[PDB]
Amino acid sequence: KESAAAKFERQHMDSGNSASSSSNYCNLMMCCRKMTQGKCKPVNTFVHESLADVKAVCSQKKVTCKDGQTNCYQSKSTMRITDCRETGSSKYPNCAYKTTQVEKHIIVACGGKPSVPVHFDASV
Amino acid sequence: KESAAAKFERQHMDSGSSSNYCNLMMCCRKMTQGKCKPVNTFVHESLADVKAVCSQKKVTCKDGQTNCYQSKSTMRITDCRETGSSKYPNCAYKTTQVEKHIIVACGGKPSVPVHFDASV
Repeated sequence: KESAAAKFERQHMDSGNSASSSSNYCNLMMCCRKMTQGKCKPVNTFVHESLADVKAVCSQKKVTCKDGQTNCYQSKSTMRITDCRETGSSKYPNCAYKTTQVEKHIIVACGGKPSVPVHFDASV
Repeated sequence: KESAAAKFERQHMDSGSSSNYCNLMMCCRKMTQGKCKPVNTFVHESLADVKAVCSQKKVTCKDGQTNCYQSKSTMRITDCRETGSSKYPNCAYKTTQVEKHIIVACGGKPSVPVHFDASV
């Protein structure tokens, strides 16, 4: 049972986050996308291109995954992505991340039928 | 079960700013599950300052209860309101940052904020 006091803090308190969206993007997104539950996911990449363009990567340059598997593909062009990396002061449940925006080629593993992205491998 | 494709979308896709704050925070703080919460307010002062309000100006709550207190000074808050085109599960909010007095209900022992009544 969530106590009234705990409920109040969850619904109405935001003292920790900086008012700059440029800086708090990862903190908020990592939390919204459930990657801070139980443990703070160390690193994560978000892609800002269209879903169609990311799915199109599955029929582009074939490359070997970092884990030795062979269903990885590299994007023909760079894509706008955001790197979220856990900071030194991060400590679950207080997960903290540094947000970094860059434009790189991405490598994703594809699977299923039709073949779609199922794993983000890397950015080059 | 979440499919592999759905998992990729949840963990890595964000197709297409501070005006996006409410959309993300409301999601993060789990207030967009089951239905979209129409309105919500986030306080950006330290927890210690908000708790202190419980021993400041005593007022009547909007619902008629009498355990409400108002902050002696303004506080930085963010107002979140469903936009004209919000519709669960696709909740959408308008972010508005302002400085206003807050009114909260206090309860429990020690007496702490347990409900956000309004801002003025």
